[PDB]
Amino acid sequence: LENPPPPETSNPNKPKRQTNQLQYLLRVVLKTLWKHQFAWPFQQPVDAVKLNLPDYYKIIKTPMDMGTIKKRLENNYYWNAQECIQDFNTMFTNCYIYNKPGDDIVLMAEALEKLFLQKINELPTEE
Ligand SMILES: CCS(=O)(=O)Nc1cc(-c2cc(NC3CNC3)c(=O)n(C)c2)cc2c1ccn2C(C)(c1ccccn1)c1ccccn1
Repeated sequence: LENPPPPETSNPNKPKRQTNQLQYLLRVVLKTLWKHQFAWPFQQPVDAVKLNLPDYYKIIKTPMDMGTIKKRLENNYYWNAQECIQDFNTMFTNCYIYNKPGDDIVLMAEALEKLFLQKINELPTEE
């Protein structure tokens, strides 16, 4: 099986804006998670061919990763903050679906998710 192409990250047919909350999501939320010790397996799409994980894309049909999220924020792909938050949540839930509870990768995702939820509790004021 091939890897699928990565998720779309730039679409000039989508309207674009900068907002307080989107700026925060890139400069605080993504930045804080990206520098974490456990961020590295989540910084790009799961490379199922390289890892010899042939069944990954047989069950994960909405892949997501922080590299994709970063590029979506840099290319003004999201209009609403919640679209970006939803992508982070998809990334965590995919990990909790494919991997057994308590596995190393799940514990890594759970550490990142705890920090993510703290930072989302400090989302700044909307325009
Ligand atoms: C940067 C993205 S990458 O694909 O290029 N690199 C990687 C992504 C994922 C990965 C695996 C998932 N699942 C696997 C772990 N057992 C089933 C999963 O869900 N995610 C989100 C990520 C794991 C990766 C790598 C590169 C090496 N690792 C190993 C050392 C790893 C890291 C952390 C925890 C467990 N194992 C590894 C080696 C061999 C096979 C699978 N993993």
